[PDB]
Amino acid sequence: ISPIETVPVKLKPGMDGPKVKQWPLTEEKIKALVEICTEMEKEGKISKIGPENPYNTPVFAIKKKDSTKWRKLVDFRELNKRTQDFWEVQLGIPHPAGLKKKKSVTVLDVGDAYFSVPLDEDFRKYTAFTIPSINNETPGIRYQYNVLPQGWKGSPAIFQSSMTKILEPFKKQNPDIVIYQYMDDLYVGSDLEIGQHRTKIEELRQHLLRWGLTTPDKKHQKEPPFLWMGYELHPDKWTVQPIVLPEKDSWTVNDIQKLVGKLNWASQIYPGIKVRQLCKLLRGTKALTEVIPLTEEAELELAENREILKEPVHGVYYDPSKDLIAEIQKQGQGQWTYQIYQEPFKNLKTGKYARMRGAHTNDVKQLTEAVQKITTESIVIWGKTPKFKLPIQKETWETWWTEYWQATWIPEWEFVNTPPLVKLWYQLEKEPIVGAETFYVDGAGYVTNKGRQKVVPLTNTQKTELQAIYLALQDSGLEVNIVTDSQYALGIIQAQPDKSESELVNQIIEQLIKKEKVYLAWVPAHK
Amino acid sequence: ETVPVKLKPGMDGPKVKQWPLTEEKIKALVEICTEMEKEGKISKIGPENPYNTPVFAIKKSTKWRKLVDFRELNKRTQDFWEVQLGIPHPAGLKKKKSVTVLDVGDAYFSVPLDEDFRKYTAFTIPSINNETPGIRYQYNVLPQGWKGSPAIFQSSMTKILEPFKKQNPDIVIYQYMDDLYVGSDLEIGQHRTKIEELRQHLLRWGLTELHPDKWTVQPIVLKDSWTVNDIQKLVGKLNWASQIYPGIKVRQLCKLLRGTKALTEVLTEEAELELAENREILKEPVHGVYYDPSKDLIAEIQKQGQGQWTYQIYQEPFKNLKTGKYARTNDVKQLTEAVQKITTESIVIWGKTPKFKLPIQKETWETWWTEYWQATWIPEWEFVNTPP
Ligand SMILES: N#Cc1ccc2c(Oc3ccccc3OCCn3ccc(=S)[nH]c3=O)cccc2c1
Repeated sequence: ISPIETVPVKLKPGMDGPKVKQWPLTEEKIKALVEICTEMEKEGKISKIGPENPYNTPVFAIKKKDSTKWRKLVDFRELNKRTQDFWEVQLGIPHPAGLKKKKSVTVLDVGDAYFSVPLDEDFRKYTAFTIPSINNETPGIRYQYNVLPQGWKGSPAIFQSSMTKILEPFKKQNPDIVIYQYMDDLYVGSDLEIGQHRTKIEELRQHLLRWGLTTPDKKHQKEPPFLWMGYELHPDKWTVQPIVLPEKDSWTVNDIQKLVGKLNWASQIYPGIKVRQLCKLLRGTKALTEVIPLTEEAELELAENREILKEPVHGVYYDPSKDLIAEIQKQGQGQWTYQIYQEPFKNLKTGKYARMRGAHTNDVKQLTEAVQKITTESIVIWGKTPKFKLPIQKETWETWWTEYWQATWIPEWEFVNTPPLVKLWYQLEKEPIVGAETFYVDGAGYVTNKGRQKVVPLTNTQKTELQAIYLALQDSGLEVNIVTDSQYALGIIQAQPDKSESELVNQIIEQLIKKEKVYLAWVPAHK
Repeated sequence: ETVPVKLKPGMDGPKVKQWPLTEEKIKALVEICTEMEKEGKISKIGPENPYNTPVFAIKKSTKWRKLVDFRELNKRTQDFWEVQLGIPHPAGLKKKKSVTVLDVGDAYFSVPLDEDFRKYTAFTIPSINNETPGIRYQYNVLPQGWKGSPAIFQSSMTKILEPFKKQNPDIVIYQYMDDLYVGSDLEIGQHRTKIEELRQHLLRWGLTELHPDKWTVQPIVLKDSWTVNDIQKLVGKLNWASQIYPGIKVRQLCKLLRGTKALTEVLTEEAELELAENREILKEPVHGVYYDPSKDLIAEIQKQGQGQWTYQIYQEPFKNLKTGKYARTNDVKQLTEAVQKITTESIVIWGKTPKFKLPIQKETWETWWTEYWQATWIPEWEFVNTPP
């Protein structure tokens, strides 16, 4: 408390301190509030202030959780708005996969920490609250916060900085002990045997006590397994908390949102979770009371998902010496399940790469994006890119890489043999074919060097051109050379979408999946 | 004595977020920053300072170095500085025979910095798996890579380079963001000797090879077989270049196509003078393009494949100021080296460093530019690409 230094805090430039009027309260509320405030003043958390200070933040009395007693909550929206923006506390929880196995791990939750770390003298004035007096006889009793208030914008950042400053000398003196910190709690882990570990944790508690932060007793400390942010941290395995899917017959939009969230959360350890059809249902904006029927495809998806969730799965903590290995599998169209395992059949983390909504791309391009996403998440969690294992053949990758127009790279990878195998369905040639029927199209007919012609009744109202490009394929034969008036059709065909999202692309692909040589060129519109 | 440094009126400082980095890079950054703090160049900051600026570690040599991405703070200050304190650009550097970049980034680690401006230069070293909050820092000495550093150190640089420039009037020296450009029309060996002399000069005063003449604009070329496909290709390219050059017309060649025909054929109507003459209309470089001092340079990189990359620097579209063809290893590496060469040529020709329309995708460049970067400056690249 006393040794903990004060961080300079000031209001935003050009803004005055909060000034709010307190509304009258009930007689039991005011008596409970004055009792609690007097107890705090005895403890020194708050100090009475004179009438010269015009800053006031309203107070509200709420029944304590499962308690008839009326705890005190002070609103801080105004002062939060009028405060210098502090550095945000890190919003990403540590992933249990990146943790390294240690012989003993203890959970130390610092008690009443925001009331232990003090506050700046200049800023103490604005954090003033008034406890009203009945019958309007007196203005009331005023108080101010000598210590970090709760609900304030800067409480997490200031407390985190103070905790780091306090813990630094202990980390310097003992380097083996690793101390994670998330929210208030301190998570301590050492490779020492339990006999020395209990002594070291007692030493840490004494250090925090001499710096004024209370810690739980030895008996009260939790014992494994630990439940933390939906993760069940066993000694040698980590699993997600038991996930039960709703059996509700009629699903509302909010129910679908919860189901998709639970399935996505379960995907991190459970392999083979598919949520794409449910997300397709969810894309239509609707009221939370709106009831959307379950398509047969979505019902199949939910059936296979609930079948997958029936089995239990576990993950394994990271061991630094061995190298990470990541494997991608294409479960279906637009779904790619990726697994990250140091050793075979011991998965650190499973996941899925959902296809971009409303995007049709070549499966090799989707594979490249999945590889990039794996690289990013691996960097964030472990700090090293994995050695990938991908379905695509090296020759197919080289062909698409050299022909494609962007810059695409993939880290070190090898070829694992498994169905399905991702390959370019049609390799358009970039040179013409002699002795083949030269072919002209227009948005739809076939105008030919042989002399055949045709006409399509264009709707009075470009698809007919795509129809013509399709109509070109079946009319010509095995060896075809076509030219196109518009660049759009050439771009669509050159992107080589094996996605087969639309019916016209479907028929084009079905036609040219067997044609041995099809060369398309673009000839400008002739004036 | 500290000089007053002020942000442009009504603008807040940097608040950008750090992109997560590899464990080896984090370790190298931590050790470098700890050593610098012990020397006194950087000092710790608490949570009262929201401002942030990314940190990346590059390797130039087995010693890691730190590149601090000061693009936003530069946007907010160098504009204020350029009018207040500027660096002129010698026009003779482009005509010099040999030009050398000698890094003088160690000067700015001595002279102090304004107390009020110290807070806007804050950087964090990230941690793996969110184990601990990053060790935040601030710069107490002049930053490296911030365009106000040469402006502040200009007086010292002039007083340190005056004797050498007086001794050698032919040498042209120009400074841009921790880089000194030394140009000499002398032969290459004499240039090496002069650069060694300048390095010894700087070292004794407590201060610690591209060829511009060879560069020239790229010619553009535009059918004895008269293959109908080649005639279609020529009419397409001529219709494309119609915007760039007003002279070229493809009407007669269009008549040569004459509609429906078979693809492979062996024919010239009114001869083919048009092909030759339009080749002439192209051989002469574009006319009517002049540098505009108050506009941004944007460079488009186009991937022609086969280890080839064509770039076009242009103030206004369809009026190129310079066209080239870089010829080269992964595609990300090729793009990195292409960007570096393009902007170094831009620096030696005109003052500015171009904005880039990179062909690569956003997250891939974000992930893989740091490994292959080897230059102190950082251009304002645009990840998104226009399909070429
Ligand atoms: N509730 C809660 C809770 C408890 C401990 C956590 C945690 O502990 C470590 C702390 C420091 C180093 C390694 C750690 O963990 C290694 C792996 N590990 C994990 C568990 C067990 S019982 N044993 C073991 O070795 C790190 C992060 C979050 C934590 C949350």
